[PDB]
Amino acid sequence: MKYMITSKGDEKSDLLRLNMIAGFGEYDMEYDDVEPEIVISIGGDGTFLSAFHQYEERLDEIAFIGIHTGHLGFYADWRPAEADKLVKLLAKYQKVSYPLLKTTVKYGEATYLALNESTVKSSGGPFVVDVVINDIHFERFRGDGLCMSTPSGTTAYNKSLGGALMHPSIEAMQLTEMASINNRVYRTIGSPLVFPKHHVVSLQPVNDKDFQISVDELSILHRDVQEIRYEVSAKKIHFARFRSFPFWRRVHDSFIE
Amino acid sequence: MKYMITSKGDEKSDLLRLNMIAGFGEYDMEYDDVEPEIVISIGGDGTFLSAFHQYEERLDEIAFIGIHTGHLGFYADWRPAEADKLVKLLAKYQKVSYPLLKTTVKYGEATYLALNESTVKSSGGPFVVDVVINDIHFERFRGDGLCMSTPSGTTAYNKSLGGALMHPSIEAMQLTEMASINNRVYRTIGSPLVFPKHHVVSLQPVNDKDFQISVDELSILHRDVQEIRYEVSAKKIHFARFRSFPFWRRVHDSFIE
Amino acid sequence: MKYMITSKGDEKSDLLRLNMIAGFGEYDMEYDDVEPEIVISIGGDGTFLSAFHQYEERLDEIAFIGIHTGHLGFYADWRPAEADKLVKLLAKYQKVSYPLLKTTVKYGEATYLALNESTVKSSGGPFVVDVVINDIHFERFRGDGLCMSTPSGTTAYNKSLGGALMHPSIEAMQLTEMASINNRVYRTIGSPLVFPKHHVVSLQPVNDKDFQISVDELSILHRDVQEIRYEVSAKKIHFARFRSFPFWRRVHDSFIE
Amino acid sequence: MKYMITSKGDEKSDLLRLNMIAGFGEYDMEYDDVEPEIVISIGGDGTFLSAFHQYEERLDEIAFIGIHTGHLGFYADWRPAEADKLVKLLAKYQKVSYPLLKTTVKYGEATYLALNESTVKSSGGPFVVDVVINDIHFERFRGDGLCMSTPSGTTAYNKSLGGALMHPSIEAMQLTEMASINNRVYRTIGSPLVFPKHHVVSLQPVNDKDFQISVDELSILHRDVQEIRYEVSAKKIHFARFRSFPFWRRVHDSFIE
Ligand SMILES: NC[C@H]1O[C@@H](n2cnc3c(N)ncnc32)[C@H](O)[C@@H]1O
Ligand SMILES: NC[C@H]1O[C@@H](n2cnc3c(N)ncnc32)[C@H](O)[C@@H]1O
Ligand SMILES: NC[C@H]1O[C@@H](n2cnc3c(N)ncnc32)[C@H](O)[C@@H]1O
Ligand SMILES: NC[C@H]1O[C@@H](n2cnc3c(N)ncnc32)[C@H](O)[C@@H]1O
Repeated sequence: MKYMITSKGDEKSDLLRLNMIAGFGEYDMEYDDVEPEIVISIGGDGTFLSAFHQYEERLDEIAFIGIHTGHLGFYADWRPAEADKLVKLLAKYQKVSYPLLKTTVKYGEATYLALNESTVKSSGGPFVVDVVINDIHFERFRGDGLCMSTPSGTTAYNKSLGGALMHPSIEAMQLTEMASINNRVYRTIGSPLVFPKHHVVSLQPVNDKDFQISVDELSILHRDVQEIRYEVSAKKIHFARFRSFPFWRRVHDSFIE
Repeated sequence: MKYMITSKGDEKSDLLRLNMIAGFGEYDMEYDDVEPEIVISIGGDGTFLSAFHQYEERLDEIAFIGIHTGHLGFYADWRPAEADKLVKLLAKYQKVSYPLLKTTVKYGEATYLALNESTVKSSGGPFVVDVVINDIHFERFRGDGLCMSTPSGTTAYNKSLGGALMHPSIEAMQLTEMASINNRVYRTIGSPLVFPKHHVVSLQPVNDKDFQISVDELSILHRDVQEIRYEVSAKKIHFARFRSFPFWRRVHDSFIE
Repeated sequence: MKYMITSKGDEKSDLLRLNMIAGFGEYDMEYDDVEPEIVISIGGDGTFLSAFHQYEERLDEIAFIGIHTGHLGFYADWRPAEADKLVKLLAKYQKVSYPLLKTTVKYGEATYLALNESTVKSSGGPFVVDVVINDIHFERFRGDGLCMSTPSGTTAYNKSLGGALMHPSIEAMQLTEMASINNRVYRTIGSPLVFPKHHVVSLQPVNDKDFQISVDELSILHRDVQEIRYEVSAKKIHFARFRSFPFWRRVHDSFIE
Repeated sequence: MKYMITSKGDEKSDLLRLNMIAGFGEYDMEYDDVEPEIVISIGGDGTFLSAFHQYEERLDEIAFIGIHTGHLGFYADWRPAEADKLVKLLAKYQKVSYPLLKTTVKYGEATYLALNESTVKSSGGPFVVDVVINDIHFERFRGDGLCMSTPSGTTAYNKSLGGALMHPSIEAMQLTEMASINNRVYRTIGSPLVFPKHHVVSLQPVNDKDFQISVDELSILHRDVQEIRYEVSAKKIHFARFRSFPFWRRVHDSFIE
């Protein structure tokens, strides 16, 4: 098949990349970074995220696989010394799909896909937005911001905000808070919220209408924002898996020992 | 159909019960607390939980409905003044099903069903158990205890422990911690964990083998425990719904205003 | 004595201000916003903070007092209807002093005073700084930022970050975290830290050297930062108190009912 | 001086004890476990706590020192290999004092001292008590229980409950919550509270009057309880220190690396 390889750009990763290409040359694998079926990322989860966003247009045609030159990542879960074993099995593997988050921003409209999360903060503060779930006004949020995470993203930013870790087989999204003000006056739920497919969470401005919005590593200031809509994407990311590496096992290795 | 009515036992609830029965007498509704198809609970969520456990043997034949004489509950979501409207619609409604938690306790075996959660604490402390997910040892927990919650239960005990609130349409279970010790020596994940169907969480003793185990309001001391197994039950609870009362709307009314 | 009055600037507060001045005219109270002994703030805690910073140069010569035209504040603790009673007692009161936080920023030096807190975030992220206590390297922080709060400030930003509320009679400062990354790799204490007088907390850059630093409402981007030093200030703020309004009672009224 | 030595009771500690005694025999140090001036604990913090409670009657006459045969403790901060160096310096050192917590229990009265904390839970639940600070009703607590920690105790149970770590030079006490219920109905402060000297926190029963009360390792069920009073003790514990081992350095070694 057609394949491409992105690299963290450090000496370690660039040289490992040139080796897999050479090993791939010993097969009928046409390198093609235009319309690849196999996308290999060498570096960290940050490198993988970039690889994902480079090709978010052809997710249903691509099977991703990540190699970590540094510490064990959640997407880059295969060790550098397994490279030669990878180049073989990719030539002759089953696919694993994770849910994605669809974010829509309306002005006075733009959509994005996130593998980890999409967050919202204010350009200077204070940050005030009304939270609306399925058209029902749920709360008015006062604080630093909000984070909407995918299943696979719960181990990332979501985790640092006190959110729960959920298995990627669960088609859902999770909203956590950032330093929410809670008075006898102002009131937020406090707890993280987990939404199923087809549930629409909408954030609506109260005073200011400029927000610092991010999707994964991308962080854009958006002006004249009228609404921000979160919902579990219809599109899914496909991973090529050559071995059994259980999510909970990945969680254990990352956080426990 | 056959129906039965349990009451919190206070003057308010007992008299509301006698009225619905009388109103039910004006129809072809045979009162039968042996094999009822309709189980009505009048009181609070505590009354409802009892009603559920009285008939956990015939869940697939019963449609539950709760009336709250006190404050708005999550299971007892219908106001007392709607009683007469209830007795009518029940005579001629669609069913809503929530996931349940199956708990298994092995000795040197007993199973239970929970509508809210099952917890584990130690009889005198210290509490130490090994946590095993799908046969893989995940962590060794040191602290006060652990809580495994259903979707509908996340608004209860789970919530006070920092757990996330998840929609009851999601077939899953959530594990939270109780005052976990975290040293450079001892290590727990800290974050709540959300498991999908068919995932098995097993708790295994390290030193002591006696534990205070609860399922909902039931709290039993269990001796010579070898293992405690948690997994999303195959059985589901069925609610009779005569109106639209969205879960998130119930959450808003309960915690926000 | 000499006195001055600042106002939130809304119709309510401006008119209450003109009334107290007039009532003050019936006494020997020279209005002087250059070298006042009595500084009265009418509005909210935000108005009070501004009043404090307008005169942070003569704290030992000023006795502050706040009136809240909106909701009960912690510094603006006196109701609008008590204005006439205030103008009287100020003419003929005991002083209450709260500890302040001294922040020092060195380049390749500037000091500030805070009544609530001083925070540090990164200009674009990621935020990485080494935390050094009394010259001993304590940890390397990875996350969104850090907050150092005064005793009276613990009810503010500090509170939303999970920090503890401490009585203002305690000469100390408290450091809380903002979404700290905690891996098997990266490690922070997680818990808030409370330092006594004469303890010096120093934040030192690791990669980037530009930080968004705030003291109370003031938020300045600082470039080429070498060090940020936190320590309990030698200066204290003085309040004029005409009645008994216990801190814990203020906390109760603000957060409980 | 007179001295005594308690041991964890394991082979390691018992043999280290017999060695220090022998080394002490080479000096004019009369072993006396009745009225010792020097109390040495060999084991862990648990052993030290026991040593403290064995002699809580003569705290102002005793200087404690702890040796850890296992992992680094906060009270047992001296390594086993430093034993011979200890026996020398104790013969010819300065004292360090930490604040203690005084707990009073009234019936229809008994006092205790705690080095770490005193907690309150219910015998079967539910746990409901009114919290009263300096005679002012602050809140009505609904949940699992409450914990009142000393400065040195904040690194213990207090820490697992989300409490802040405070320096032992600060004469104060800190109250944290255990799984508190927070509805639109029931309301607790949520945040930990830090009280200075002379502040009295009183817990008063609402329905049940039986509570599981602990002070450090001691856990007693108390019946017919009318009130539980917490306040910073007038008594302090005295440590013999032969080197400089900063509290924050102890915290770093224990939790960071
Ligand atoms: N490389 C981009 C990734 O960095 C993660 N991130 C950003 N801020 C974070 C934070 N404060 N804690 C944990 N993860 C964080 C966040 O998950 C984002 O997708
Ligand atoms: N009536 C029994 C119900 O009481 C709930 N519960 C017990 N302890 C709790 C607690 N500490 N916080 C919130 N909910 C709690 C818990 O959800 C259980 O199912
Ligand atoms: N008027 C300025 C004051 O606003 C407070 N503040 C800022 N962000 C906050 C936040 N996210 N939560 C609670 N308080 C906050 C913070 O205490 C600052 O001193
Ligand atoms: N040896 C007795 C000591 O054990 C500590 N402790 C009890 N439960 C704990 C817990 N759940 N987490 C951390 N520390 C705990 C608590 O500090 C007590 O003083």
